[PDB]
Amino acid sequence: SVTVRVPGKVNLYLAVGDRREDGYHELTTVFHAVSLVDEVTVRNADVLSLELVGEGADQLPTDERNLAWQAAELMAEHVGRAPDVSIMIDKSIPVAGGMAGGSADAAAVLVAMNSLWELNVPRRDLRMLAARLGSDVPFALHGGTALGTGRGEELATVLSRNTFHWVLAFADSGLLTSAVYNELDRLREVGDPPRLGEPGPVLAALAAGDPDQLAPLLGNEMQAAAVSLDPALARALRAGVEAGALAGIVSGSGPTCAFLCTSASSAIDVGAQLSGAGVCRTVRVATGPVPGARVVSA
Repeated sequence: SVTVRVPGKVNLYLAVGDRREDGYHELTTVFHAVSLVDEVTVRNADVLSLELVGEGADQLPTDERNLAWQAAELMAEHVGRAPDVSIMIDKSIPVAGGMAGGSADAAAVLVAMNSLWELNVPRRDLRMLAARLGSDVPFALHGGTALGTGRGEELATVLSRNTFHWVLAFADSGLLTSAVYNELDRLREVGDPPRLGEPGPVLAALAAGDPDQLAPLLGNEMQAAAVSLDPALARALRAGVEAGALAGIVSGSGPTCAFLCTSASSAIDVGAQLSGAGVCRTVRVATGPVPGARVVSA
């Protein structure tokens, strides 16, 4: 048996190019792995099987439409084998939480099998396979913090001097990325929504391990569109900052909010206040950067 621990991610910086055709938006983003994790345990078995436990687990498919299932099939095919493995996923990354939990699970399966089968292909081969499964899977392998400058680009590693402290808050329903992109386009047509600065100063603040320096640089060009669709996001973000967070942004298309705090102490205090206020379904504290998918039991 092999168990692999793997983190969810937050987007610290998300710049969205103007719409081209076929209506694609170029992105550059800073990914940040934090200590909300899934652990996936994999064992040799007679046939491929998949099972999940944890808060939202009930809802997820346990067949081919689950990325973790696809990962086991890809890994097996990569080495000419049948995916004769049982997969057990212990989820603490909130379901539909916008932290790429499904991608984290796929990354974890690649690692678990790599080790369980004593293949030990290089991590670079795993990330090659991860790119085939989905755009967030390679980061769940990489972990830490990384700059992603475009669709097919390799991740650039960003190392931090210090740990950062986060409050993550989740809504009871998601926001379709499609609908958020449409609104951002619309907002850019009728007006001039906030455009971010450059990625470099963000990496420099991360590298300095300095939350005061990083806080004003956090940003998401999709946030204005998400907030437009639900003005409540804007109140939640203000509530977190008023509770003491240095800054708050929505991560991704939303509605998940990430709050940067000064310390573990402040994060707990902010998280408890937000939790009490009931502006969100779920509140958790976390730290980053944390490592990507890795064996923790063998």
